Amino acid sequence: DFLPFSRPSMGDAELAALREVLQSGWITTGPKNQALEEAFCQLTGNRHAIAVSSATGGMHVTLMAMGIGPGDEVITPSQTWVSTLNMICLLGATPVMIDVDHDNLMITPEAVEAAITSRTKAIIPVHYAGAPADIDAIRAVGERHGIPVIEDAAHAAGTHYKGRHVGWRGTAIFSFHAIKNMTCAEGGLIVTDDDELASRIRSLKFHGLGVDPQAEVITPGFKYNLADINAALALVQLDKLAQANQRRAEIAQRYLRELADTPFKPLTIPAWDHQHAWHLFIIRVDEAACGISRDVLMEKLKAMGIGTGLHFRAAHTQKYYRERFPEVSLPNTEWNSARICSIPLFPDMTDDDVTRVITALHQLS
Amino acid sequence: MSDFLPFSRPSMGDAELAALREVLQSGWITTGPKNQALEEAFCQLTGNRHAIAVSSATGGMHVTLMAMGIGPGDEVITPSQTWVSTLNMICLLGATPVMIDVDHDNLMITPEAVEAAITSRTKAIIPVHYAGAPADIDAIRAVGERHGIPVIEDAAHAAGTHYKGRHVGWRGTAIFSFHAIKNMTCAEGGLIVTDDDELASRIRSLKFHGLGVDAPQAEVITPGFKYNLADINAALALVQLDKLAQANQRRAEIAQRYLRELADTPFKPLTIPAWDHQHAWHLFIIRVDEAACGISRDVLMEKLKAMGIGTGLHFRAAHTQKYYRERFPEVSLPNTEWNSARICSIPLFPDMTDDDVTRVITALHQLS
Ligand SMILES: *Cc1c(COP(=O)(O)O)cnc(C)c1O
Ligand SMILES: *Cc1c(COP(=O)(O)O)cnc(C)c1O
Ligand SMILES: [Mg+2]
Ligand SMILES: [Mg+2]
Ligand code: NA
Ligand code: NA
Repeated sequence: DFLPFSRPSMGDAELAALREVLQSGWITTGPKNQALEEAFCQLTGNRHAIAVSSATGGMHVTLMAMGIGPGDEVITPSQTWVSTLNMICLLGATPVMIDVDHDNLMITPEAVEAAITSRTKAIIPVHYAGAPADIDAIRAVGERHGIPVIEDAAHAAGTHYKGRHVGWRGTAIFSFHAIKNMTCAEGGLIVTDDDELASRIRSLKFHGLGVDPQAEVITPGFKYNLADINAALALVQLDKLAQANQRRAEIAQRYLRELADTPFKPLTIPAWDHQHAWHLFIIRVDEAACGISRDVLMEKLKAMGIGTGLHFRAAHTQKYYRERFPEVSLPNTEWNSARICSIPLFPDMTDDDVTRVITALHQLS
Repeated sequence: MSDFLPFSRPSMGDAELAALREVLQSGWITTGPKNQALEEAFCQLTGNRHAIAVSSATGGMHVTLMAMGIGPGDEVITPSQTWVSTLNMICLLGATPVMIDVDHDNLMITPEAVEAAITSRTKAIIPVHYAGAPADIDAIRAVGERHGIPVIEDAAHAAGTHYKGRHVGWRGTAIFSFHAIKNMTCAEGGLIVTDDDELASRIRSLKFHGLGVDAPQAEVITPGFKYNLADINAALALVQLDKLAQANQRRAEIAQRYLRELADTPFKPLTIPAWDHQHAWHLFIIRVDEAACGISRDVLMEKLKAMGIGTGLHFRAAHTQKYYRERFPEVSLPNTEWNSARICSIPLFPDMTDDDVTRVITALHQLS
């Protein structure tokens, strides 16, 4: 009877796809990877798609292929998952953590521009919770200074910005982790319009192998390829994505309406034209307004059989980054990081599941 | 295409599909109870203390060397006669691979070659258990102990390999692979066993973002990577581990027939080690010397393919590949170079029929 904050929608279609792969005998990277990549080119309109074993690995090889390393700075929010900051550091580069908008939790072009230095080699905006960042404005800052923008689109499968899917141009990295809007348990995919970057990425995610003749190691690379077992699941889930996101939107709209007369504060919907994917439904819990703290709300909801998530504890408040970058002070991030939680949002939720959550929040206010 | 006999094919059937159904129905599809069961199963299989499932043996090597503190200024002794993943991971941690030769007939490093290559900078030794036979790991370990240098075993080929009556990795540290051509597979995956408590603790953190508990809630203690194994894959690996004994018994039957029926051909299998062992028979490798066989290795592979018979090359020595050839042009490894130019792997997988085996043997006799 526990209602988790997320659960995948796996059924007979996924099992039938798995049966096909197993029957074929070709279970690692093969035709299903190619079909998934072609499908994401059709979805986004971008040129190149590279399937990978996780969005974290995708970020690792994308930054590596761009040549980012010691002496380089990478602008990123602290208000994101730690994978991006970790990959910057593990390439020897320096994350430059910037604040986010206090109500949609995404970086602004002004904050990006203020943080640019002669060392900046990449800017990594996050499309947060299913809404897009103001990517044209961020891209314009990058273009003015000759700095590439790499989009963290983990939350943005099915997100549109000014009438196009996220990643229609430039470079973006999607996630297929279990709680994402389409999942193959673990997986990811990079889209890019940059031919050379795409060529480097494909080699660096598969041992650095390339043709100088037979394939051989051109420069050392990692192992981040996606098996066809997983790619086949992702194809089924992509086929379901439009309907899944429609259901998520219906649930989120009901949360927006029925929590309007509670002190719990959702994120604000951006003013630029978009279609929200509704990956997460985040609320801010301020004890002064709500009569209950964020941590206690999570605990009491759990005691009522209702799961919640924390997306995310800001990276700069975590031990490694807190001690390496003690000077970082990001007020909007710090205020929200202490007050946000994610309430249940997934397309297998019934109307009664949603009513249960809303009733509990009303009771706990 | 339907009549092509590849050099390997997985054995995936209703049992694997039923395991996948269970995980999907549960809704818990990434790392969870199937990972824990797989790890416990490998602790029971090997007798070792700690088992850490990972997304690939390459990733496992990456985080194991990282957890050991391997980095700039450190040397790591390894064969060139192995898969390039190990050399790459050494280099991508900033460390220096020190490539040594292998025995000319079993393609595994010797304690003497390891000892000769040790310097004050050596921080690890990585023997490879090749094709399903174990390296002489007690002798290699003794060299490491004498100099205080850890030995990390590449056991990708050695699921089901025994050495002096124990499974590979019963002590020390070893890394298994569950890639599609390995004797048990979940398409992509691997697993580290270790008897070192601190190393295991570091590895578990470093394969999942560096998360740990401060001296409280989990937080990044130091940056780590993402190399966890999904439960969908762990569930497949559990079925395949349950099948492993019978799969390896069939592989041994096939390999024994190759050993017998190629004995009167000029093709030269690897030699069986003199130390007590049980061979897993991951690969059946033959040496193709044009003087003895009347045909070259490359041409044999091409002609076998024209006959609908697949082969593999395990492996083109790392030091002969562009990056390593140009970075380490001074490396000269005679046994490795001789074999690398002459080896290929003929079909060996447990779903092969007796008639499939006869087809391979007949073609090799015809092409001699
Ligand atoms: C979890 C997540 C990632 C990493 O994705 P994986 O596929 O799990 O590696 C990156 N960015 C954001 C915003 C995420 O939520
Ligand atoms: C393939 C292989 C590896 C790497 O295993 P993955 O699971 O593919 O990362 C390591 N060592 C040897 C000897 C191999 O054949
Ligand atoms: Mg409200
Ligand atoms: Mg012979
Ligand atoms: Na939507
Ligand atoms: Na055997």
